[PDB]
Amino acid sequence: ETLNGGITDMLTELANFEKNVSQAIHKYNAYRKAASVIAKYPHKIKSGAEAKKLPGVGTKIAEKIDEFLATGKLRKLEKIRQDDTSSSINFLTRVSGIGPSAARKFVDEGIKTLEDLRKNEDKLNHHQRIGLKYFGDFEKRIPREEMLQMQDIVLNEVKKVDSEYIATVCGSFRRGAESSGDMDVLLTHPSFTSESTKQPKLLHQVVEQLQKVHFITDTLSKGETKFMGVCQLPSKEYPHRRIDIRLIPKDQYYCGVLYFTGSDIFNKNMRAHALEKGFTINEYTIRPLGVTGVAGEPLPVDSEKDIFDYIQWKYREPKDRSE
DNA sequence: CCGACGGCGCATCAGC
DNA sequence: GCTGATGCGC
DNA sequence: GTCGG
Ligand SMILES: Nc1ccn([C@H]2C[C@H](O)[C@@H](COP(=O)(O)OP(=O)(O)OP(=O)(O)O)O2)c(=O)n1
Ligand SMILES: *CC[C@H](OP(*)(=O)O)[C@H](O)COP(=O)(O)O
Ligand SMILES: [Ca+2]
Ligand SMILES: [Ca+2]
Ligand SMILES: [Ca+2]
Ligand SMILES: [Cl-]
Ligand SMILES: [Cl-]
Ligand code: NA
Ligand code: NA
Repeated sequence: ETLNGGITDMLTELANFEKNVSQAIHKYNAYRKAASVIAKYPHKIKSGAEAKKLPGVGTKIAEKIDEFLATGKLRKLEKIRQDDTSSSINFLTRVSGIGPSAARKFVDEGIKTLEDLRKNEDKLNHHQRIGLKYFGDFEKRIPREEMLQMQDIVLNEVKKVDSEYIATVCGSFRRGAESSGDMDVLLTHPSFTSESTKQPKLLHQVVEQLQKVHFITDTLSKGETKFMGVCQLPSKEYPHRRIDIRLIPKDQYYCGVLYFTGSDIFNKNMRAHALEKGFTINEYTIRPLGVTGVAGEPLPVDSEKDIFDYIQWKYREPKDRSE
């Protein structure tokens, strides 16, 4: 399969266990970070001591890598795999809206399967019912050809509402992925900027038009700057797809498109590197950290590249932000 | 030893 | 009613 | 779980 695939699968399994079963989010993030650095390491790891040189691999992961390399398994993961209760909780978190807390609450009350959830819809919130309704569709990848049909509809329909909107498809699509988990749309309008005195009421109008033409079929969440929902290409029916729309102040487009292009791991790595250089980056601003350790005033951003320059990173094209 | 760990929008929960 | 914490996801 | 202070 892959160089060190044994080790990174083992760390991913541990990560998922800590997140889904232990609800130990720091251990989850630790395992995820080690899995990522090892997956990038361009050599066959022969010992835990070799892995321990990598940033994010410590004593405990070195010891697991030693057990895994010597035995071809981890007894801890043997046991977790034996554990029906860990398995039920892991499975239920695959429903959109079910996290570790809901999954444990359900398994505690004997609700372990998709069938058990369908029998107990009164115990689900809206997001979970939609996640359940489209469980299969939401795990199917969107071929780039369909992403292009979807982009055509979104850009066409947004222009119908107001010719001044600019819609940009972000996420894996903007990084040039041949398939995407979902569709991420960044939206700007000239009347919505960082200096706007009142809450924008723009997103509702775009969501309404996409609902009116039956492209958007369901709503998971809706506020003034974020919509999360479900959409479907018109036709055998196409699968229902997740769609996220983010309305970002027009003058903060560079920070917005950097965030919304990802990847998630790239973003986490870039923001961590910013912190070590004395900056904090969010979807809106890059701010310097002062002596008191707190974010100062937003810095001028006149390009996507300016953000990289502040933290002294070589510019990466969207295609080079994947994992 | 210690606290930090990327940063945030929305829905729901929990408590006054 | 309200405000803030937690859950979940981007 | 790992790191930096
Ligand atoms: N934990 C996360 C998740 C996401 N994002 C940002 C970067 C992502 O690229 C973007 C959209 O999130 P998705 O989960 O849709 O990620 P992708 O579009 O990269 O992947 P996929 O093909 O799974 O949709 O949001 C982030 O900063 N942190
Ligand atoms: C992988 C080994 C673990 O590292 P972490 O601090 O999760 C622990 O050493 C296992 O110890 P336990 O929590 O006592 O099982
Ligand atoms: Ca190390
Ligand atoms: Ca889930
Ligand atoms: Ca995406
Ligand atoms: Cl933890
Ligand atoms: Cl963490
Ligand atoms: Na780590
Ligand atoms: Na998304």
